[PDB]
Amino acid sequence: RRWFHPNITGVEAENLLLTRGVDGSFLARPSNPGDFTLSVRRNGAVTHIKIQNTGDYYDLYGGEKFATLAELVQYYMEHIELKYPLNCADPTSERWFHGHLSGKEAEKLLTEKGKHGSFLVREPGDFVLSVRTGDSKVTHVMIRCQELKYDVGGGERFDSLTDLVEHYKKNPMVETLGTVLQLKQPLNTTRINAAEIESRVRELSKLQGFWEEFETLQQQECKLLYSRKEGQRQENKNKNRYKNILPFDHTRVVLHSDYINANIIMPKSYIATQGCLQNTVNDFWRMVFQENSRVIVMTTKEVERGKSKCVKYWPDEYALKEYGVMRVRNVKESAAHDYTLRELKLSKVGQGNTERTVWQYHFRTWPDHGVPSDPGGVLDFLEEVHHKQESIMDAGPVVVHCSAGIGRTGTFIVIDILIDIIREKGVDCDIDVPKTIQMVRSQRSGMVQTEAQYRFIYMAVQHYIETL
Ligand SMILES: Cc1ccc(-c2cc(C(=O)O)c3c(-c4ccc(Br)cc4)n[nH]c3n2)cc1
Repeated sequence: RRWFHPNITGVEAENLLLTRGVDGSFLARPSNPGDFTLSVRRNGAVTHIKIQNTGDYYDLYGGEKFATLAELVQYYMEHIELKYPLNCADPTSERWFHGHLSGKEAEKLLTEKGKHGSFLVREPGDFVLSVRTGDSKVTHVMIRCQELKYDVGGGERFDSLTDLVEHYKKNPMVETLGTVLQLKQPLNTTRINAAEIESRVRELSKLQGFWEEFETLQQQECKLLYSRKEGQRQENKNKNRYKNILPFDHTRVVLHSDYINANIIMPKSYIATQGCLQNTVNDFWRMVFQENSRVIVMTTKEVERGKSKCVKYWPDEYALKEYGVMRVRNVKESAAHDYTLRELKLSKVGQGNTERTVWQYHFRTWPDHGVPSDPGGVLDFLEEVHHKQESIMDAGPVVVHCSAGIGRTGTFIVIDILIDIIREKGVDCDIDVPKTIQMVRSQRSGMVQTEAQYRFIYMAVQHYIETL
């Protein structure tokens, strides 16, 4: 993911491309903060293409809609031509990069938070590689910066700290008396005690800290390019709301004709899916039935800004409808402040004994762009959803959806995952927001789409602990 330059300007981007690149060279950078710019070289000139993400997907101007920036780049490199990634040397979005950090502070961190193989890189004008080894000690390796090249006092001179770190991860530096300086995993600084979330939110709100943590998580997306072949099949093309936002094959819900754009999320399980299309309503009810799901979480209006986000897949109040082999009666609608509850009865046509109640929780007040200013409404809604799921003996995974089923869906599921760890293990437990997002993202592409949702997840977890 070296093509992503987090701290450069358009002018700097143009100079890089016209001097260090050729025609077909490109890079992506953050813009209007929240937006992104694909800066490409074509015929000795630079084109700047806009990428928008209000929380649902990456929308490339003159292109398609994508689950991740890595996925957008992989597509255009396998299909203006995107030929040569212009590499970034800047290590700010690296998990191990701590910058302004002292030898005592680094030793504190490796001693408490660290285990064997834990390492970090901190900053005169030179850098330090601090490693923990044992079962233990901490070793400090000097990193000379000479003419914008990095070295450990001898051997190879690297173009960036990244190339240095990667090199010494594969071939570890061996101390004269046997000890191999293994770089096994970055120091896990994002793992915190739940009860101290407020202190971390304060530090993250300083000069922002939330932007560095999120982009460091975004940098790990290139490790999640799992196959999405079933979704690409000719027979399955129009079963997708967005042609390029597909389910991973290894986690997709298989229907026992077997396709739905949905994925099982294992942290109580979830099904992360898209908003129904006219032609997938019957596939949605087959899935709910088969999975034995008793709760559905809808986090979108049917129509937002004049565009259909999800078709009406449920009958009107008191009405009975058949959707293929599946039968649904809307028993009762209950309208709360932020949401509407719909009590549905699902059964197989021709089998009276298969009947079960499906509680549909429709959140109706989420803003068209961005996230709610306060998490109270979302938390209260999640609490009710949790209590319903809990009261139902042997219930299947909770179905969660919005439009593409990755942004608002991912956000709701992750909050639910974190507030659940707290429920079980109590206020004195460890929680790691990006480790949780990364674990959910390996089960469905681009789960949690923006920095605004990322910050909202932190605000949600903080507000839950405050009222505990
Ligand atoms: C100065 C400074 C600021 C922020 C960080 C930092 C550290 C980590 C980390 O590895 O603990 C991560 C992560 C993360 C965590 C686990 C997994 Br699996 C995937 C991503 N995401 N964002 C992060 N930011 C480090 C130094």
